[PDB]
Amino acid sequence: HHAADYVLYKDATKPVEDRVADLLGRMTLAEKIGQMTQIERLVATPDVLRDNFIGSLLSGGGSVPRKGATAKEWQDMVDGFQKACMSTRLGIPMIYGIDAVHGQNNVYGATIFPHNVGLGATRDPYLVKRIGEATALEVRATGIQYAFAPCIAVCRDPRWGRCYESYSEDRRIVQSMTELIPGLQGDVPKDFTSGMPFVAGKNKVAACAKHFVGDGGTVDGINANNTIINREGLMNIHMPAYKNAMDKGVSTVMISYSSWNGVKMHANQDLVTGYLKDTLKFKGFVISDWEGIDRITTPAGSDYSYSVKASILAGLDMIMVPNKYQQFISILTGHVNGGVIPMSRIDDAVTRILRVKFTMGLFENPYADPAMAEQLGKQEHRDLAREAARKSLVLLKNGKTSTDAPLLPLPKKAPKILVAGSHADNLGYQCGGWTIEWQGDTGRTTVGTTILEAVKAAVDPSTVVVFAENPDAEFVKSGGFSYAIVAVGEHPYTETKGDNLNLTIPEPGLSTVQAVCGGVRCATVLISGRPVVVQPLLAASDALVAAWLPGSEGQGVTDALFGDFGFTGRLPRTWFKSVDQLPMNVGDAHYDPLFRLGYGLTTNAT
Ligand SMILES: *[C@@H]1O[C@H](CO)[C@@H](O)[C@H](O)[C@H]1NC(C)=O
Ligand SMILES: *[C@@H]1O[C@H](CO)[C@@H](O)[C@H](O)[C@H]1NC(C)=O
Ligand SMILES: *[C@@H]1O[C@H](CO)[C@@H](O)[C@H](O)[C@H]1NC(C)=O
Ligand SMILES: OC[C@H]1O[C@@H](O)[C@H](F)[C@@H](O)[C@@H]1O
Repeated sequence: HHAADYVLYKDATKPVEDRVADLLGRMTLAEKIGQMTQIERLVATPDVLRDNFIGSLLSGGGSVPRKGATAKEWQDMVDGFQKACMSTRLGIPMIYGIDAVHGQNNVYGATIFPHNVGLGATRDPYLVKRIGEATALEVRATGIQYAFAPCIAVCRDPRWGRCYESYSEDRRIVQSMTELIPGLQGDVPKDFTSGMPFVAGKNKVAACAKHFVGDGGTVDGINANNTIINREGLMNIHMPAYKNAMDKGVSTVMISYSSWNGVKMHANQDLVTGYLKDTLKFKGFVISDWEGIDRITTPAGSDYSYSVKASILAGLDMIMVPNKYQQFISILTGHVNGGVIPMSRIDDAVTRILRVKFTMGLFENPYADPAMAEQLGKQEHRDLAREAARKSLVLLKNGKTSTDAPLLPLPKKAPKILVAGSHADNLGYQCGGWTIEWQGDTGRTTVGTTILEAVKAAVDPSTVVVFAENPDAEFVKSGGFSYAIVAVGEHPYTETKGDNLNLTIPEPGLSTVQAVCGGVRCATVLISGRPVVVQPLLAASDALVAAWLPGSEGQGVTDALFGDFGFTGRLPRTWFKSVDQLPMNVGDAHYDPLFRLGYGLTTNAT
């Protein structure tokens, strides 16, 4: 279809499948394995991208061009890498991925949304769609086309360090929140065939259902460990949301570090090829996790040859190396040249990768749009995160006896109030992990509103707001306070660092609650990624709110404290009485919760 130097794969009017086949039929082995290789920006250069025909780049947690970088600095970095890839013989654009898992969260000034557990408390899949939408805009603001989200793990033990990344211990809630997918990628058209990848265009991003499969089912919640459960329970608990994801066109699927009955997911052909691809009819690409093929062996990385063989034969398409690309490429080349991995396997991987790239428009818009930069941190997105933060809150107690005046909602006018605790004025703590750094961080790490700031923005001008982080009991009794808001809880964590067998909050936490509440009527705001031992905090407190990890918009918290909106959130997980009970889920026989799944007190707006 027309000029003398026409190449069908470069013709935007042709069907994706015809373009895929046209390009694939031209490619060398090197160009093919290149597509299959994803590297960290930290190791990427223009020569490395060109010479190794690299298919993808990522930023892992905290992998940024510099601290504080602007949206434009990110666009320019990504476009630099693209320009190198576009200069190869075939000019195949790279796809750049990132963990945008509660907003565009590695980026300074990005809207930071509540983490997933809190979103589950909302029971509002439309709200989660809208968060998808806004996250896609903020990702494309930085020139990035691919988000490693949603995590559709079904966390079955809150001792897991990634429990906050699971919407619920109930798979039906997880299923309902796969609406993140069409928010990120766009709605699929009415005809659509379940399992096909989809992205609407340059203002949307490819998504990633992760981590396949049973990541939330591991023994004692140990991260990346073994999930022991028969097929029927794998398929009833851990798998269903993957089928919802196929029905909504999710473009990619990332594999878990975890094992199922002792078989590493990254080496599981039966599940990745037999089930995901051949039964669910998934046609997008399957990506490993970070050195996930290295971790097939024990010790990790002790037979990289076998890691390559086992993963690629299992059905993985794209490998998140992410650093030792030269070794990956050489090993896989040798396996193909030796007949150990057939060309049909390579060609299937490359067909899928290319399918997603063409489908999403990447050959038509390889470069960033500078007019999108101003989407970062936009107020309309902050307003959405604020609504989500408010909706996520679960009111656990609102009075010590059933005859007390309900403490919440608090009045905005009072002569003097106290805001206290390690989490009252600490933006990093209220965002949790995967915020600016991989592990998150402490303090004013990004743009946002702390609980303290939100208080001061909410109250009547005559109300004097005193902050003390850790006041003693005399300070409070002498202070002339009408009431106090005290916020305490978990520190940021991510992945295996967050695995915790005791689930007791760090001190001082309880001691400040006790000191404050012993002097004046108090509302305690508990910031956590999961249920934690709570009976001592409850016994001290007039009211207590589970606020989860509500993100940058701390005014969502005070919107409910001061009665601008009623409390509506409901527990999306079981609250245990003791960690010796665990695992314990809505359903077992020994089901003896402190608060059952679905519990939450309400208030009315004033
Ligand atoms: C689970 O963790 C244990 C104890 O740390 C370790 O020895 C074992 O290899 C892990 N198993 C898997 C399958 O990851
Ligand atoms: C419980 O576990 C955590 C994290 O693994 C540890 O840091 C903490 O000190 C423990 N708490 C107690 C009271 O032993
Ligand atoms: C809130 O409004 C509901 C719905 O009408 C009402 O029945 C409930 O008891 C109210 N509670 C308070 C404290 O106003
Ligand atoms: O374990 C080290 C690395 O692990 C990944 O899961 C993160 F995304 C990285 O940025 C991090 O530094």
